[PDB]
Amino acid sequence: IKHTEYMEFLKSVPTFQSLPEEILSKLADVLEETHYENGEYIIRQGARGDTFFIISKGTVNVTREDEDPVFLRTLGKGDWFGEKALQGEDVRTANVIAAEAVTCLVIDRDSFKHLIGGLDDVSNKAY
Ligand SMILES: Nc1ncnc2c1ncn2[C@@H]1O[C@@H]2COP(=O)(O)O[C@H]2[C@H]1O
Repeated sequence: IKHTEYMEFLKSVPTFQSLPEEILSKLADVLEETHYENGEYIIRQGARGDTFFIISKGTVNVTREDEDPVFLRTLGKGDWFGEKALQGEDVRTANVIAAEAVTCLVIDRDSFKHLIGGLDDVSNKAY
């Protein structure tokens, strides 16, 4: 049941909407569904990371020391984050904190580097 749910969800995300269905299937098989509550750190700035996150429920706040924290933006269902530590250096460039009950579909580096990393929408992500 979860497998089909994951594939339908991934398809609905514009970044992933055009992937071959077998690649979507592989992603659905390797991802880990992870749950957070309000105020829980998902990512800390300056940590070293190896995971990519797709939000399937809730919202998160992104902040950065750029010594007090500054608010960058809020991300929500269908948005994703954590790609910068998978591009070149592995350092996290911002904090990501749950703003309510959150579900993320988590993709590790082993799968990301084959199935997602070649996507321009991810590799050339502007901000
Ligand atoms: N200015 C910003 N606005 C929104 N998201 C950001 C910003 N800077 C970094 N991020 C996201 O926060 C993530 C923190 O970990 P990564 O650097 O791996 O990937 C980062 C991006 O997904």
